[PDB]
Amino acid sequence: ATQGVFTLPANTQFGVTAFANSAGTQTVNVQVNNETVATFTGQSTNNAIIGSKVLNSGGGGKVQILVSVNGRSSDLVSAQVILANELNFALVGSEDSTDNDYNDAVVVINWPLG
Amino acid sequence: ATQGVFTLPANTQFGVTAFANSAGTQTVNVQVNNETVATFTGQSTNNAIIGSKVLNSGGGGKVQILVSVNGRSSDLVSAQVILANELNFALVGSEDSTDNDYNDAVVVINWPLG
Amino acid sequence: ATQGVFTLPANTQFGVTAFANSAGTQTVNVQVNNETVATFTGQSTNNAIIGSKVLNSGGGGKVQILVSVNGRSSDLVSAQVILANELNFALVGSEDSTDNDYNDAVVVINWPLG
Amino acid sequence: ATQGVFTLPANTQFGVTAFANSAGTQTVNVQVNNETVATFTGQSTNNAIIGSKVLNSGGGGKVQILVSVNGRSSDLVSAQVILANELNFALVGSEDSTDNDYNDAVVVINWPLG
Ligand SMILES: CC(=O)N[C@H]1[C@H](O[C@@H]2[C@@H](O)[C@@H](O)O[C@H](CO)[C@@H]2O)O[C@H](CO)[C@@H](O[C@@H]2O[C@@H](C)[C@@H](O)[C@@H](O)[C@@H]2O)[C@@H]1O[C@@H]1O[C@H](CO)[C@H](O)[C@H](O)[C@H]1O
Ligand SMILES: CC(=O)N[C@H]1[C@H](O[C@@H]2[C@@H](O)[C@H](O)O[C@H](CO)[C@@H]2O)O[C@H](CO)[C@@H](O[C@@H]2O[C@@H](C)[C@@H](O)[C@@H](O)[C@@H]2O)[C@@H]1O[C@@H]1O[C@H](CO)[C@H](O)[C@H](O)[C@H]1O
Ligand SMILES: CC(=O)N[C@@H]1[C@@H](O[C@@H]2O[C@H](CO)[C@H](O)[C@H](O)[C@H]2O)[C@H](O[C@@H]2O[C@@H](C)[C@@H](O)[C@@H](O)[C@@H]2O)[C@@H](CO)O[C@H]1O
Ligand SMILES: [Ca+2]
Ligand SMILES: [Ca+2]
Ligand SMILES: [Ca+2]
Ligand SMILES: [Ca+2]
Ligand SMILES: [Ca+2]
Ligand SMILES: [Ca+2]
Ligand SMILES: [Ca+2]
Ligand SMILES: [Ca+2]
Repeated sequence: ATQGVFTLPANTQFGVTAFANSAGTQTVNVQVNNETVATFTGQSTNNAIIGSKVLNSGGGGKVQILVSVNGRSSDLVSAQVILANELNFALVGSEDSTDNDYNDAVVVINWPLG
Repeated sequence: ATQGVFTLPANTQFGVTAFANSAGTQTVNVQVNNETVATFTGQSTNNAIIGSKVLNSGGGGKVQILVSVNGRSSDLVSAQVILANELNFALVGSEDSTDNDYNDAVVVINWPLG
Repeated sequence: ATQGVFTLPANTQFGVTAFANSAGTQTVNVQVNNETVATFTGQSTNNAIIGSKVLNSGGGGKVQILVSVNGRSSDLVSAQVILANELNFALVGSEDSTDNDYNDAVVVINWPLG
Repeated sequence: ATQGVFTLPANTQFGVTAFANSAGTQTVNVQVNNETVATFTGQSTNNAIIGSKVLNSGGGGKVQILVSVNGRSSDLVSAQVILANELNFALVGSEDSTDNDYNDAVVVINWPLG
C-alpha cells in the first residue's frame, strides 16, 4: 500500500517533527496537496530533531511525507491514531537499509494545534 | 483507566518529546521505574517543543508521563502503536480545561533509537 | 476523558463486533446519534463473539459504545486507527472489576464496508 | 515493508477474526511460528465473519496473516495498537483489486483473553 499519505481536515494548522536514527543523512520532504512545502535535512544516530514546523493543510487537506538518503528513496510505514475522538497523530517510519528498524527518519504529524 | 503508563523493553534507549498548545504553562514529568528523570516546562499556543530527551528504560522498563499546570493534574489520554512490528510510539494527550482538545501538552515517546 | 465515542463519516455503513472475556455477563449498547440501535449480551471467558451487526452512522456520524455488567457500567478505553489512509478501526476495551485486563467486553467497529 | 507479521507475547492465548468485503472469495491463512494453524474461507460484501478462532502464540510468539483470492495474493496493511498498557489489537487489511479500500478481508487479532 501507499504509505505516508494522510487526509487532514481542510485548511487546518498542523505540526510536523522529524527525528533521525541512522548513519545516513536524511532528507524529509513534506507535501501539502501535492506541492513541497518543507524539506528537513539532518543526521543523527540518537534521535535528534532534524526539523519541526507548523503548516496549513490547504484546500484538500492532503499531506504526504517522503524520505530519501542522497536521492535513494527509503521504504515507508505509517498510520494515523485518534485519541479522545479529537487528538490526531499521523506517524511515519522509514528504512534506508537492511536492518528493518524503520527509525532512520521518524516523522510525527499532530493536530489540532492551539 | 490509568493513562500515560507504558511498558518498554528493559534497558532500552528511547526518545521523549513534548509539545505545548495552551494558554497555561505545562509541566511534563517523566518517570522511569517510578523515579523522575526529566521535567519539561513551557508555554506555547503553537506547538512549540518544550523538551526532547533520550532516556533509558532501565531494569523494569516502566515509563510514566504526568502532566500538570502549576501542580494541578491534567486529564490524560494515551495509546501505543507499533509499525512494521518494530517501530514503537507511545502517545499522550492532556487536557487542562474544558474544551477537550487534549493537545494542551502532547507527548511522543519513540523507540528503538539508533 | 470520555471513551467509546467516535465521529464516523456521516451516512456511512459500518460493522460492530463484540467479544466477551469475563465471568460476568456483558451488555454492549451501541448508540448512533444518541439512540440505541443494537444491544449485545453474552458470557464467555474465551473470546466468544456476543454480537456482530452492520449499521449506518446516520446524519451526525456519532457512534457511542457503553458496556455494563448486570446494570453496572464498566470502565472504558478506546482509540481510532486508520491504515493506508482508508481502513478505519474504532476500538473499545472495558473493565468490569479489579484486574485491569480491559478485555471483559472488547468492541471493534470497522469501516468502510463493501 | 513486510506487513501482517506480529510478535505476540509468548505462550499466550489470542483471538483471530476475519471479515469479508469483496465480490471475491477470501482465503485467510494464519501461521503461528511459521506453521499454518488456521485457514478461513468465505465471501461477503457486507462484513460477514468468515472465521473466528482462539489460538496460542507458542514459544516464539510469531503470528503471520496472508490473504489470497483464487490463488492471487492480496496486498496487506497492518499495525498493532495497545490500550491501557494491556489490551492489544493486531490489525490487518487487504486489497484484492484496484479500488484500494483495503477491506476485502479484514483480520483482527486480540489479546489477552480470559
Ligand atoms: C477566556 C479565557 O481566557 N479562557 C482560558 C481559560 O481561562 C479561564 C478564565 O477565563 C476563568 O474562567 O478561569 C478559568 C478557570 O476557572 C480559566 O482560567 O484558561 C484555559 C486554561 O489555560 C484556557 O484554555 C487553554 O488555552 C487555550 C488557548 C486552548 O489551548 C485551550 O485548549 C486550553 O485548554 C482558556 O483559553 C481560551 O480557551 C478557549 C477554548 O476553551 C479558546 O481557545 C480561547 O481562544 C482561549 O482564550
Ligand atoms: C557497514 C556500514 O557502514 N553499514 C552502514 C551502511 O553503509 C553502506 C555502505 O557500506 C555502502 O558502501 O554504501 C551504502 C550506500 O550506497 C551504505 O552507506 O549504511 C546504512 C545506511 O546508512 C547504515 O545503516 C543505518 O545506520 C545505522 C547506524 C542504523 O541506524 C541503521 O538502522 C541504519 O539503517 C549501516 O550502518 C550499520 O548498520 C548496522 C545495522 O544494519 C549497525 O547499526 C552498524 O553499527 C552500522 O554501522
Ligand atoms: C465490474 C466488476 O465486476 N468488477 C469487480 C470488482 O467489483 C467492483 O468493484 C467496484 C470498485 O472497484 C465497485 O464496488 C463495483 O460495484 C464492484 O462490482 C471486484 O472488486 C472487489 O469487490 C467489490 C465488490 C469491492 O468490495 C472491491 O473493493 C473489491 O476489491 C474485483 C475483485 O473481486 O473484481 C472485479 O472484476
Ligand atoms: Ca535502518
Ligand atoms: Ca536506524
Ligand atoms: Ca484544552
Ligand atoms: Ca489546547
Ligand atoms: Ca477484567
Ligand atoms: Ca477479563
Ligand atoms: Ca478492494
Ligand atoms: Ca472491498
